[PDB]
Amino acid sequence: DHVISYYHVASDTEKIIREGPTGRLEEYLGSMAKIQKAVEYFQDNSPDSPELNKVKLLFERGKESLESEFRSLMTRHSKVVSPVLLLDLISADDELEHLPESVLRDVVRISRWLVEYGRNQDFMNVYYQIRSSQLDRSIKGLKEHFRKSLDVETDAYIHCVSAFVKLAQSEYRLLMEIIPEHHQKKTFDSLIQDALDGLMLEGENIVSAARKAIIRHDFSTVLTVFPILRHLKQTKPEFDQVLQGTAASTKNKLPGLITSMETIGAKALEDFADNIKNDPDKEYNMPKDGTVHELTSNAILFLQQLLDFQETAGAMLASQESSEFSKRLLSTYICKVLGNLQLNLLSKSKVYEDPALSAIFLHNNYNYILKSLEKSELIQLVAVTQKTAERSYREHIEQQIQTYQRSWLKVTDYIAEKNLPVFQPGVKLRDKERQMIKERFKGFNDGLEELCKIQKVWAIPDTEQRDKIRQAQKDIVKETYGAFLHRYGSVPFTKNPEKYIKYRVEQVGDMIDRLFDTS
Repeated sequence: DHVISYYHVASDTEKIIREGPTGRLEEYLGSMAKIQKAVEYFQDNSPDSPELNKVKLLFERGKESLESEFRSLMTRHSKVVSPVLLLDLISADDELEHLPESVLRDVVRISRWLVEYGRNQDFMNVYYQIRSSQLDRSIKGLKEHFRKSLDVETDAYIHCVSAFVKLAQSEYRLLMEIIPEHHQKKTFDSLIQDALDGLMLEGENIVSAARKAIIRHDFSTVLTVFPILRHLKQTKPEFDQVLQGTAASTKNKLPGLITSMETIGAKALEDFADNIKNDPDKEYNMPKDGTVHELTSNAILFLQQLLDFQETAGAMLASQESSEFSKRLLSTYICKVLGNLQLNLLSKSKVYEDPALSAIFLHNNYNYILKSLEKSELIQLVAVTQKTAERSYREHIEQQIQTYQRSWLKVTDYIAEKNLPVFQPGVKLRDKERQMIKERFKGFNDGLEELCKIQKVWAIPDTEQRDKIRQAQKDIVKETYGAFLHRYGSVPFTKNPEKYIKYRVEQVGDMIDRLFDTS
């Protein structure tokens, strides 16, 4: 005769139902079941009656309390993951208690209950909103950690990207326990939106920073795009995995950033190729002493850095158009910068009025370059498309030296065979013979002094080359002058020897050795 017990359900359960389920979910659901038993009794035995409405409302109140309890439990227990813990999770690279085991049991229970007795799935939205907030916070917290402990920002961005992958993986597991099958993908997609957007936004700010650095012609704050781009491409496979099942507009976000990064990268290499090509070839930025030019050193360094990220650089250029393909493209690009550099130096060398200085300038810069493609693996990158490149630089260097040597012809022409009498008489120097000898000593002496005055400034940084050039010139000038001095210095041609014979063969060689050495 337990049919009378239904008419007491409402009074007996009002209290507990009103007090809420906190800390006693099972007990609460037992009362909810008692109430639902009354609802079924009255609906199937006394519809549209007062008792029926009263229990139906208590049930509705109970349902609302359970919804609130779901939120409150998630709010109170969803925590941000610590910076140190994130770094360890990454350092490890694994498959993490988000909620006390008791809280998890409850939220799962409430979720399953709301699923079959609830009118809507709004608690699911409440779920992805709380988890989303902590996910985003965990990632930004990791960033603030690095900035707390340049190469820093780049490092922090890299770990934040991998952190997002780990935590998104983490969330998916937890979501699977609480969210019903059919709503899992959607709810998860919504959950990761903010942390993901925050990751994409940060990536775009880095792209934007690069762009501005490029405009300021700063190409260092641009190489930091290479490590990042490389990481994004490396991580993409894990990204696609955790994002499978989400919207197309979600799976496309990472790729979007990658294209943005590759684009600002190509733009960086291209704008640099062109800067080198268009660098001012006017007097103002031309070393008065014809030594290595800043443009050469800058070009060389910048190319050294690319070695650190060949595949990244190669794939980058490639993507604006296979491993061998990007390799050749990279080589091509490198040769282009060099060709640009060499073509620019030529135009620059035309600034000097003295062709021998132009030659020295070209010698110093081609040498520097040819000795830089041997200090790094660059020559092996250039060789890919420029077989004989190394040989070519050597030949150009040699030719420039020969052009330099032309500056001495004005001096040596005075005492060369072609400027001397065919016969070497000795019967008695007649007035003409003597004037001829005078004329030649004076021409040689004036020329030697003139040249040494002008060329002492000139520089040849590579001491090894400076010595070979000096040597070569001494052998040449010493020999001719010696012969000349022996044959005509001995004979009596004037009552003023010191006036015409001013230098001993050795002394000439000393004047030569003092060349190309600022003091």
